[PDB]
Amino acid sequence: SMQEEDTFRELRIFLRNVTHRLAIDKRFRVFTKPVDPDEVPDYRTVIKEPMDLSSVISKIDLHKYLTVKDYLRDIDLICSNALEYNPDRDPGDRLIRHRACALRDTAYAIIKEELDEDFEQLCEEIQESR
Ligand SMILES: O=C(c1ccco1)N1CCN(C(=O)C2CC2)CC1
Ligand SMILES: O=C(c1ccco1)N1CCN(C(=O)C2CC2)CC1
Repeated sequence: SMQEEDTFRELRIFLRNVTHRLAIDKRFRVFTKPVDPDEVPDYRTVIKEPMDLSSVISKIDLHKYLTVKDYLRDIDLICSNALEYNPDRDPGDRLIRHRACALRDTAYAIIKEELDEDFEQLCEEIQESR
């Protein structure tokens, strides 16, 4: 229905706003673009499904997310990739992991405060019906 297409349009507006607020935070600059294969040629041998905030924007506009649960799976993948590739005790790995955990926690906190639970439940029930 037109009413259901309006629901998914409102979801996309919400997701673009959250993603922009993450992408302008100086702590999260390292997560804004894909890892450069020329600088880190080993990255794509270890990390099987790369993800970053520019790719998340592209996926919103492709209509890949029908629920906020769909979106948070990709935020969780950005974080888990960083914890997997950078697991060591040295300061450079520890700084990346602290920033990855802060990206995940900040996304969840914005969504807890600003996403209505009944709006998310409506999105889930339309998705289930298709
Ligand atoms: O090895 C490097 C690197 C980049 C330039 C020179 O070395 N990196 C940084 C980028 N990496 C990430 O995991 C970023 C968190 C997304 C992988 C580690
Ligand atoms: O579906 C929702 C939601 C957000 C706002 C209204 O409904 N979310 C957030 C809360 N979630 C968590 O896993 C919490 C970290 C434990 C699951 C996805």
